[PDB]
Amino acid sequence: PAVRISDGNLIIKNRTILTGVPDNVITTSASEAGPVEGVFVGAVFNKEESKHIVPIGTLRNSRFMSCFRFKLWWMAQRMGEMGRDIPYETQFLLVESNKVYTVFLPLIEGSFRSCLQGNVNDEVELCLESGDVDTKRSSFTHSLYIHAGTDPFQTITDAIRTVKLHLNSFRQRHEKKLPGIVDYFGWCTWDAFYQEVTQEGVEAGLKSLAAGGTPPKFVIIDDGWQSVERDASPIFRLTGIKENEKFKKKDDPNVGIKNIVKIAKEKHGLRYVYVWHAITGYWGGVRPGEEYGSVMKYPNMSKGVVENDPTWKTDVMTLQGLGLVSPKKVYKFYNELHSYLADAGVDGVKVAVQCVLETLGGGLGGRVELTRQFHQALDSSVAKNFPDNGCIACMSHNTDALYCSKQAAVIRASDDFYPRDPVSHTIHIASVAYNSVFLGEFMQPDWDMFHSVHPAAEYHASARAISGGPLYVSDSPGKHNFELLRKLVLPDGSILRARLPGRPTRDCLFADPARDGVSLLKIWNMNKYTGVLGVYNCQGAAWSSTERKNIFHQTKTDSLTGSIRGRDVHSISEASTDPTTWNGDCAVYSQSRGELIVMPYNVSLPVSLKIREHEIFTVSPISHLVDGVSFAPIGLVNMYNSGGAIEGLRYEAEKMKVVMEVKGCGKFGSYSSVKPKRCVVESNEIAFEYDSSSGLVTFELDKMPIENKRFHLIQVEL
Ligand SMILES: OC[C@H]1O[C@H](OC[C@@H]2O[C@H](O[C@]3(CO)O[C@H](CO)[C@H](O)[C@@H]3O)[C@H](O)[C@@H](O)[C@@H]2O)[C@@H](O)[C@H](O)[C@@H]1O
Repeated sequence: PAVRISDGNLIIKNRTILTGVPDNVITTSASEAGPVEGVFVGAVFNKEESKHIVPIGTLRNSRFMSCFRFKLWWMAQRMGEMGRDIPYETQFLLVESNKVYTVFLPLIEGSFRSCLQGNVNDEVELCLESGDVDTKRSSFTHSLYIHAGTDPFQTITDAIRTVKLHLNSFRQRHEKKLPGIVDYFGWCTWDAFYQEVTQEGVEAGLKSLAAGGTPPKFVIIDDGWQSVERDASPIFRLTGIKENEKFKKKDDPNVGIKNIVKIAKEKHGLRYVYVWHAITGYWGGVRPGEEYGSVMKYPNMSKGVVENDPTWKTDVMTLQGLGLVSPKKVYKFYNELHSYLADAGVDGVKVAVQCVLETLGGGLGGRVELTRQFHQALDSSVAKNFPDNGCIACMSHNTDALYCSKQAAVIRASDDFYPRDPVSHTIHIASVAYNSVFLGEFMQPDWDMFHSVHPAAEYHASARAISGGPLYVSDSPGKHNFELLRKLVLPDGSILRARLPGRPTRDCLFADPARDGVSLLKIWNMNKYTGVLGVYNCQGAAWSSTERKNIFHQTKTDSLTGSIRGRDVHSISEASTDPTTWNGDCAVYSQSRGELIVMPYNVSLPVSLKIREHEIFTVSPISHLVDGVSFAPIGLVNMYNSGGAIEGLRYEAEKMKVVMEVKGCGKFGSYSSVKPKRCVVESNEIAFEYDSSSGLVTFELDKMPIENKRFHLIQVEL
């Protein structure tokens, strides 16, 4: 077929990937769909137990990259050559045999959830768990899926499709409705006030940002608005669905969060208002009580999580427990909550603490069946009450939840932005890129909030710009960098969102740019008519396998050199108006240096960077109109994702004309191999500059497109 087991070996296009597959491991190419290009894998065991480890075979001398849970809530990256290097809790694994790429998807099957892990003998072990000592099983047929192909990202997509067609319990990213917040700049209260947020806090924040010319059009009222109590650092539990004191106008206390929602929308011009809540109500769940059938439960410890995060064994939540709402009443709980919120004008929720459900499998059906039931009810309640699909999933990097991700369309792709922890910044940019390789198959990644005023602001902000996801800050009011923010946000609060999850280049997939001391991390994305490439140095910090937390670690040179090729933007062909006849030549524009460079296909351009430095490049395919006349739009050169502005593009070779639809305002740049005769913006000739040495054509779009008539129409005549 292409992937087979014969002898005791796993073979993929005649390369031996695994040796010593034990005889009880069985393959099958049947879903109901039904023949299938890769292979499903499970095993038969002697006894009917609620857990199994089972070697799959022995990995040696094949580069792999993995996404593995280093906390319960979150994944990050790990590269190796050998089985022993594969961490506990590995949820996805990609393997390069050297040309050919292979993906391993441990899956949910019935009431069980797989992940991978390695042992010291270099075996890849599958780990099946029901997370409920009463749900037990002896055989498994479809608990890992393996599939190969020649394009690493296409390989991943095809494999997720195939898993989707087996399970029918989720939708791929591209098939879900994104909520409208992804198109606008936002503000999150969380880093501004933490749990001490108030409604006066909210207003001040929306005011200062609008003052500086970059207005948020959404806001996330983060953890802090809910009514909660300790029992009587002890844990808080939800006492009501309605807002605490800080969100009732100080005058008519019967008016609640409706007040701040109105202030934000009518007074400060926001389109969307989102609020935070745990999947379980609050951190300690809901106060035990017959209303929602709430009952104290204690997180069960699974071996792999505890192995990577030892501190989870003594977390507030583990030791003090949570009031878990009953599955029978969980819809009721979310509907009552969300109906209150929505009928107050709230458009969406940011749903945190999602992974706990896996630990509360209790006597309730297990990790998979309880995660399902809660997610089914959350969705129903979201589709009823926030029907722009206003769900942001946070702290949910388990396959329990990803494989029943049917509706929700936006996922935080890492652990939090930490303004005060200097260790975190490089790790953030790496965890976000690597997890988006796999998380972006399901939901649109969210690179999380950041500070415009921070030593690492431009580092974080460039990443946000090229992430594909919502762009927001969590600034405290008045502490803003609007020179910075205008590179991301147009006068009306819109952004230049790229189309895909921001991901590492083919080049970077198997080299760990946090740990190897040698490579720069290159992130790629696409717009309609350009690509875009971020280059970062994210070296010298990472999750330690020994210390089991984020540490700094030693780094040899200060400055690393890599290189950039147009083809590093993996899908750059899609931006060409004529892919059949395109030679591969790209206009590359260094957004930070201000320089335009023509890059023939093949040709490299070196890039040097110290730790925490970055460079963003817009990559536009060059169109050859006639011999000597070549063109490629850049977009808005003083914005990070400059190419996000070009909504339309057409070449008229017969008349020597480029016609463009450009959104936004500010300086517009293009590469032209000859000086233009004219540039025209809405039927009016305009002033432009040309640098004959580089090709750079430049003029000013002075104002936002007028109307109600969304784009500037620009003709360039050559
Ligand atoms: O609480 C609001 C915040 O929750 C989401 O997750 C934060 C999570 O909490 C843990 O971080 C710490 C540990 O003490 O708890 C608070 C956050 O409540 C601190 O900021 C600490 O860093 C945990 O270690 C984290 O891994 C976890 O992400 C977060 O996604 C949202 O930002 C939300 O505002």
